Amino acid sequence: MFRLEDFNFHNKTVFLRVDLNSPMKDGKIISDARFKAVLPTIRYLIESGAKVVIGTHQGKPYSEDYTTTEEHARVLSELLDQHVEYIEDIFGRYAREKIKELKSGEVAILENLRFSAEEVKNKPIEECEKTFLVKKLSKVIDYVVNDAFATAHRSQPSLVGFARIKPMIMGFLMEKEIEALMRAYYSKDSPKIYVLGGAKVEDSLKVVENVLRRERADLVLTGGLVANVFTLAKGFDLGRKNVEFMKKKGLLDYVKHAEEILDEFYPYIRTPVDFAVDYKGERVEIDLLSENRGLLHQYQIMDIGKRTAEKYREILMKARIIVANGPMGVFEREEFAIGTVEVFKAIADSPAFSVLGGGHSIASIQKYGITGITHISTGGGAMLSFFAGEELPVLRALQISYEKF
Amino acid sequence: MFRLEDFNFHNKTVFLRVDLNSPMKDGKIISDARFKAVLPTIRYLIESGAKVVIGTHQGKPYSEDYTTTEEHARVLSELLDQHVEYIEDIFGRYAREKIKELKSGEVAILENLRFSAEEVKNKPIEECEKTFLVKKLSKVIDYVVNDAFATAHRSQPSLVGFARIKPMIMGFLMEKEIEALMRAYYSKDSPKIYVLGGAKVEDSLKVVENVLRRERADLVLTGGLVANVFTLAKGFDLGRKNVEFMKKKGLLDYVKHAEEILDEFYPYIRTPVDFAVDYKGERVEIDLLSENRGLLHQYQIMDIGKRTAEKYREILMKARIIVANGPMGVFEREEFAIGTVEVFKAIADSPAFSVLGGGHSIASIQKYGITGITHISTGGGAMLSFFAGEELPVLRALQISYEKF
Ligand SMILES: [Cl-]
Ligand SMILES: [Cl-]
Repeated sequence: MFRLEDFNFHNKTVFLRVDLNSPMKDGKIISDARFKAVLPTIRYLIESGAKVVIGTHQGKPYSEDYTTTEEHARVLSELLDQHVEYIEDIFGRYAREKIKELKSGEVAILENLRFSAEEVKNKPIEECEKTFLVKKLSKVIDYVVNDAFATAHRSQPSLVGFARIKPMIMGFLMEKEIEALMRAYYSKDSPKIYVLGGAKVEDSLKVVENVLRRERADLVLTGGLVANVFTLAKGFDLGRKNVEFMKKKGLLDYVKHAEEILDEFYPYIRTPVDFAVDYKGERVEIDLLSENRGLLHQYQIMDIGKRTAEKYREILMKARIIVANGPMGVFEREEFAIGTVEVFKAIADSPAFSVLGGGHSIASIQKYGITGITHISTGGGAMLSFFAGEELPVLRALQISYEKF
Repeated sequence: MFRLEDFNFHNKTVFLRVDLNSPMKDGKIISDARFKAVLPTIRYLIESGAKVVIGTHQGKPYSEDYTTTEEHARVLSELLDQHVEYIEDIFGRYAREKIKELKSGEVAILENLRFSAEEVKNKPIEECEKTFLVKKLSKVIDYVVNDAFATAHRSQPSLVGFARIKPMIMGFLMEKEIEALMRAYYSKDSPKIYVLGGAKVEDSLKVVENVLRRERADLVLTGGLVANVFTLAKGFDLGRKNVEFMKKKGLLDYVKHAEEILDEFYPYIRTPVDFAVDYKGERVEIDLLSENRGLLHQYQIMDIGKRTAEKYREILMKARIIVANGPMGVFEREEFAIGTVEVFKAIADSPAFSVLGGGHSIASIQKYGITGITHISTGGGAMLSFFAGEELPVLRALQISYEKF
């Protein structure tokens, strides 16, 4: 796989595909983490004298966080202290001309790539390379630098389509994401502890089964909805309020799979011994075995309890390898972030080689200044696909582009 | 619903949404029938001194007939004799500026609307009006003239999204289409004869069931795959190559539905009494009352027979209302077009109020010059939807727009 050092970018037009798809509120970006994660690659191309054309998606059609890339352009302008021109087009006449007018060291960003109908579809490289998006942009670019690890599990045209048409190179972020995850995945050491939270139940279950069956994990700790589903699968009654919540998310269509995984690896999976509910706005912790458990029928679980975090810490502090994804509870709400903060701090204090991902789901981490984690991935869905043992389309394309040029 | 005369388009900017989605061969237009169908509307707008911005889709993403609208610009230029400019954008910066620069009486065409990720989705008007396509285009246009009858059954942003934002008006084609079809459908006169051919079995069966159950048709004649399905459902076998061909496109999944319809309206459904088959490229007509009927277990049917045509026209001549859709056989093949050519002429001669539709499926009719048919619709799926008694999103949007402005 090509690396940034293998090419001379002076006066070369570079299509830099990154993932600046950021969490938003009222259409405003609420976390610039993904922007900071790509500054090194961007700075390298600028200093290298390349003409940088940035491309990113934001949300998906009809979604609340589906916006133009105008704000991304300003955010980028500020972090780089260099004007980043917002080109309101993707691959049409205007975009091509604006791209041609770029001088060495200058940077611009195209419109939300997902404004394009071809871009939103996941298709084989053979189909992506024939898209109008790829064919028309290919006429004005020399190389493609892909730093979009967070979208590495998608097979969309801007991501894999240029592979056989232009040399597609890994950015610095992509290279460090792959190196860290591969390192954790293939460790020969142990304990290898996995911590799965968040609401991506189906995908988290694919991870659980893969790492346990292939022995990449010695133990799996659970939080968030992942924990709720496994806890129900064990036989505990989480209450109507909570059962309906899971049901309303189709998450019950996975309780089945959860039970089957429990039947096969019961002793290698840990679930909360206590939870926190939203009792009239206040944080109230109940014990799964205590009587107050009745509270679960009317009040919703929002976080794991003090004793679970405590137990998880003990285990994590003795791990050699830690792979974590997603929050332990409703991380965005201060009163229900404790569980996540404690588990993440345990990961950070642990001497283990640690990797923590979650994408937008763990964006709130930027408020707790947690240090010590070896690698905080920009990936959420992408990370889950990787630890599930699924080939990432972007990585395959990178390999195909390398073997070709 | 508004009409072109309810407004003064002098120096007004009008977004003329038409359906110029044309049949193609290797990316080039092989039929301009849909272009001619909208000329009357374009001429009028020009004469009114309006700033005409044409919008059309072509194919769908990743399809073989998905192309830019640049050739459409040429074709349109010739037919109008007035050079139409191809604007390579939809609603972006370049698009808005090009539109602004239009003089009264000038015509331009935007890029294939389905290059837009928002445009390809069928969504409620409430969501369509909040799209970037509608929001951004609404700032540079005064009126929307919708002549896209062929796309009337779709609820995509360009078609229904402007409804509440700008007065949407029926062009001359949309109006002519709605009335002609509304006439036949509600006609209290008789005999009302329907002729259903083509390969859209599911959609055709919905029409049969609706018009017979709602007594809008006194008799139904069948051709193409629709005839096979019904004939086969009557218990008359059609060989192995054919039967397998049925399974090929899963047409045998509708035989059951065809049977239910037969068990309820058997006397009102006419199937062919003789077909024609292909043999290395040789038309061979067979009769159900005749002897030799074998190749069927290794070869495929491609048209009805002479006897069926005679009978069909015999009936068609006694009709007061005729609604036909699709070909009788493989219309694109010179040899296997006889059945179709014959039936269409019968419809033309009949003194009944006739309506023929099919869209791309009957494009070959441009090589036989058949006059007499009262109304040759540009619609195919749109026509079938209408006669199935389904509500057309574009008509409902045209009304909503009316009872607003
Ligand atoms: Cl996605
Ligand atoms: Cl369609």
